Amino acid sequence: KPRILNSDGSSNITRLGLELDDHYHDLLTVSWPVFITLITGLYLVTNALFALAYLAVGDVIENARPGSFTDAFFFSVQTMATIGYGKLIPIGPLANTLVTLEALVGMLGLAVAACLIYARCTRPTAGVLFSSRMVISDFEGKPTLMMRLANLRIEQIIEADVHLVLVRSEISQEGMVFRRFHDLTLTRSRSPIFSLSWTVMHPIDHHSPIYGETDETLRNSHSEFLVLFTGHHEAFAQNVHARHAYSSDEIIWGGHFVDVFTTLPDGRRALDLGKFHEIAQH
Amino acid sequence: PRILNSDGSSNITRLDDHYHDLLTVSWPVFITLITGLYLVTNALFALAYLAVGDVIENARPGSFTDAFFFSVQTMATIGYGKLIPIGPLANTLVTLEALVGMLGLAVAACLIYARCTRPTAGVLFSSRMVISDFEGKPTLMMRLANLRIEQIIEADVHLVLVRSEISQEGMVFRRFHDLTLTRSRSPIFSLSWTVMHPIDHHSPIYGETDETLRNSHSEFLVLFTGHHEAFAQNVHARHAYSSDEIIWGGHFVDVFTTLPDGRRALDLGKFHEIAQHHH
Amino acid sequence: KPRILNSDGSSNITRLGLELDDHYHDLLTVSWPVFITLITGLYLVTNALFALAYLAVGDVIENARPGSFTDAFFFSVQTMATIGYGKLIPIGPLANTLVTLEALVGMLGLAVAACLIYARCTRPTAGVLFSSRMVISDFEGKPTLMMRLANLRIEQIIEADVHLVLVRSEISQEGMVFRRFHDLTLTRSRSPIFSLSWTVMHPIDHHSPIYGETDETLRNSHSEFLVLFTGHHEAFAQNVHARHAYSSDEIIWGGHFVDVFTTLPDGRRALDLGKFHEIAQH
Amino acid sequence: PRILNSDGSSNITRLDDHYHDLLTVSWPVFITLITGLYLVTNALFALAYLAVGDVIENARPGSFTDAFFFSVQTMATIGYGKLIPIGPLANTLVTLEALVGMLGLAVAACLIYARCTRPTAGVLFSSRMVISDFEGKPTLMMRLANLRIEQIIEADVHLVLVRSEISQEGMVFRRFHDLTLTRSRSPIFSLSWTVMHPIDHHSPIYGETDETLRNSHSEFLVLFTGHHEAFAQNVHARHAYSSDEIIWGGHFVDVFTTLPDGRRALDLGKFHEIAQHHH
Ligand SMILES: [K+]
Ligand SMILES: [K+]
Ligand SMILES: [K+]
Repeated sequence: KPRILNSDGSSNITRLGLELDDHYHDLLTVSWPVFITLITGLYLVTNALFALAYLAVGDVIENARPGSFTDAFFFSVQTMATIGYGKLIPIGPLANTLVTLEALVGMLGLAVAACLIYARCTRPTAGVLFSSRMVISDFEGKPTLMMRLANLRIEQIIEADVHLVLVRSEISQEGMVFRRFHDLTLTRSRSPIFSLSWTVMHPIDHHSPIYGETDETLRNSHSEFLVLFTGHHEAFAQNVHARHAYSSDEIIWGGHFVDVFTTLPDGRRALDLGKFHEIAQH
Repeated sequence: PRILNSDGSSNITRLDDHYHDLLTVSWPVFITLITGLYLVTNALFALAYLAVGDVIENARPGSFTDAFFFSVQTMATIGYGKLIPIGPLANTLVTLEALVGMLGLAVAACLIYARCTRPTAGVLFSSRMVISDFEGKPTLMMRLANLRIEQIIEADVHLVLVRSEISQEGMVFRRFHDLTLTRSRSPIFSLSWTVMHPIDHHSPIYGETDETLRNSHSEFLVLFTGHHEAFAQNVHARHAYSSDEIIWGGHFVDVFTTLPDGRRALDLGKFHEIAQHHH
Repeated sequence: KPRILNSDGSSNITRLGLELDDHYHDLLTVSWPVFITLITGLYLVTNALFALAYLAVGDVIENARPGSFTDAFFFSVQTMATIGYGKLIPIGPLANTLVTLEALVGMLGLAVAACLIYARCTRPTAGVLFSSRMVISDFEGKPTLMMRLANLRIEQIIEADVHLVLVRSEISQEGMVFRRFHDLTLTRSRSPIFSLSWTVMHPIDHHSPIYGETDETLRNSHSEFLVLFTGHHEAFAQNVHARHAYSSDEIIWGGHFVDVFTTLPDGRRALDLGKFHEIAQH
Repeated sequence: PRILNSDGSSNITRLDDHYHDLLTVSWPVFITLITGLYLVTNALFALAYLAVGDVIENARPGSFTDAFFFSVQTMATIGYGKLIPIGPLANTLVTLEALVGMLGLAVAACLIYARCTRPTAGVLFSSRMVISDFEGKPTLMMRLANLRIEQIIEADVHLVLVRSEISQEGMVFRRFHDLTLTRSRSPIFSLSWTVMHPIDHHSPIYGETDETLRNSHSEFLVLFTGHHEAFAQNVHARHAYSSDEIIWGGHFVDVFTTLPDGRRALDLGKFHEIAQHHH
């Protein structure tokens, strides 16, 4: 039984034409060492280009060796960074018109760097933990499939949403083995304030694709369970999310999630995450 | 005589707002405005020093050229040292010009940032819709795919039927009918997604045919939204179709093939292709 | 009949204790001339304070008249703005330790200014026009209350929401004249793409507080109709909104909104907003 | 033995993450980290010039003090002129130190901005709830008010009943019941808003009394959200109550009085006051 979705929810599927006009997407998605290099490489090339302009207009930099690329590059660097030490200064109106434009490039050039830097950083992780496996035990009468979610950080999550999806290959009346996504109704699909742990539950009633399906049936149909958390974290005043996927083998039947809440020796209620993935039997 | 273009924009010809206009203009036009505003502010500040003292050291007195380039180095905080202010009159404007170039840069980064953090959704739409039997019932279909490795969270498609009809009150107009999709929200959208509208009793296309849709100038509007993982931002895309854009009895070719190694790939070359009859 | 809500939707109601710890709210809400002044005044006071520190540590500025506040202020200004002309320079380690901290103040001080500037600006107006008055005419059988909304800008609005609310004073079983807000169901409460004009409609059926209420009844009960538009504008990639309120007198019965769409002499369909507030009779 | 505090935080004691930690720490601790990181970077760059050439002009050779203050003026782009680099070794680090202080400022503005654009909602909650007859039926009530002139758009209140109960499976736990308010969303919230929960057949408080709620350790959680006009940002507030926080048969005193001139005012001094019996 092949697995289509990874444990992180990513679809393990290649796409043709790996193969820049999507630059803004590329700039935000490349790694930080590559991003620092791109800004570094762009910075030296941009200073190397302005240097030639000072050399092409003639020796218009005092205290600069005529025709020396370094002094023009290091006057550009001192002009681009607005250091303006004082030894190397421009001469006449033409050099200053090249300096007044270079400073304009320095102002706008920094802002685009600040923009790219800012947008790359404000991507806060949700900081929520998923249960290693799913369990199906009776709850309030019906047999209920359930998985757990823990908030690792102290700050609470507002408007917490959970979306449990069963992805499974079925056959239609036409007669094709296509992949179909089923929404699994939950006892609770919205938690106003998510502080600690949230045990998501799917009652298996008349309205459930899992109804009447044994352990062998889920495995032989390549059944997988896609999970999506969404909320508004208080720590960032920003929206955060998390995804995860289970397979038919990762569900254990008759399992009972061990109580995460314990009682400390002192006499205060506490939360032990060491028993978050623990499961009991009945 | 089409009301909606294929991109979603309305065909109807429309017969200060500074903040909107700033982000509206193109990137070259935006770069020009900063330059002009930067030069004029430096030109005005040059006329300031010249029109109240003429204290710019190591510079031709009365020459605006030396004053503009001192104002530049002062607003651009270069401070070479050759051109230096003299007396309280120049030092007062130096303090003000500095306060100008600092607030002036912050507004520059503010406008630049707001213009680039408006990312495209990167979603491809089918060039046509198919009306065929899915599990017996005839269902109107159109599919979309993701053109980026990153996934879109909480993806919502909205399919709207735009057509011209006559009310009981005797006035003809154009109403927008919300089509009921089998799935209105996909929690994780990473590859391709086929959107289906079952044509049942409570369906505005129910009873219609190839001709009746065209005769009423029926048009179909699609709206996709979702939280893109690449940008940590809500992205959206739009598309529209007409009656002549539907191919009855069509089926979208399966875009999921298999590589020689054994890897499952997304064949987006067969995304717009549609075979008729049964397949 | 007194009016509680203004035409802009603002509640015309004073609140006690006009009467800073809510500074962040104050900084964003004060007017721009006041905001520029606050940053200006903070800038001079901050440069005047650093100047005294250079004077209190002793004459440690070359080419500066000893004990002169201006030269210390204008060295601070040249140090705060990082101009560094060259005549006025610090002397010894103590002056430079005061300069290395002043530059740190200049970096952080600019960012807070840039932050306040940015947050004050990214408040885009929705750019949507409301109909001057409401009309109640028959539509699809039932008598339907309706008002119009026009998109002034070219860019379309995504996920456009309209919330029509009837605010009215009623009496409960206890016997109190309180204000009550009624949600008026609409034929359409959501427009995926808002390009041009949107005619909101409230059918007056069995589920409507306006049902069985004449013109005289709405006026004698101080009835008002609060309207809220909400959407995601394409021009800003940001959420925009608008509010508005009508009164019982602003509704005209039997009115028929004149068609906003016309036909140009050329032969193309066009949209004339000159007849947006026009109303016909039947 | 209270599970939720009056602010909404859970009482349960909990038994790198750099980006979260940066915004988490207090404002004084945040200012310190920049200073330390700024000094150490200048100290490292000073050791750079000294450890490869010693070319800082007009400075005591081998003295770290003169090198730190040159590195500062170079990273802080002051460029007085007395201390100037000499040769390619210093000019190369000057170019790099400049690239550092420029990327270093941009991350500084990035972290500062993210920390202040997290505004408080500015919403006051009632210190207690009342269960009284509104239009006959007994309705649980709690009200909130806006402490700012600016209005909140699309305001949503969420009232949740937290209590400990036993399942049919014989295990005792704590379930969260969503209370059904008469109004879950207020489009425009500018003054005061009274939230009511009618106790009907489908109500978890139905049949309960003053004692049964306390005996089951019942607690009430409230969550307010909305789009504040002052910040153009979504603000939220939270609050919680216990069984002992309810006053049965109580009524909130009307907060809308009248001024001598004739103006209608919002009397927030009588916001928490509640009269019993009938009023
Ligand atoms: K500078
Ligand atoms: K400088
Ligand atoms: K200098």
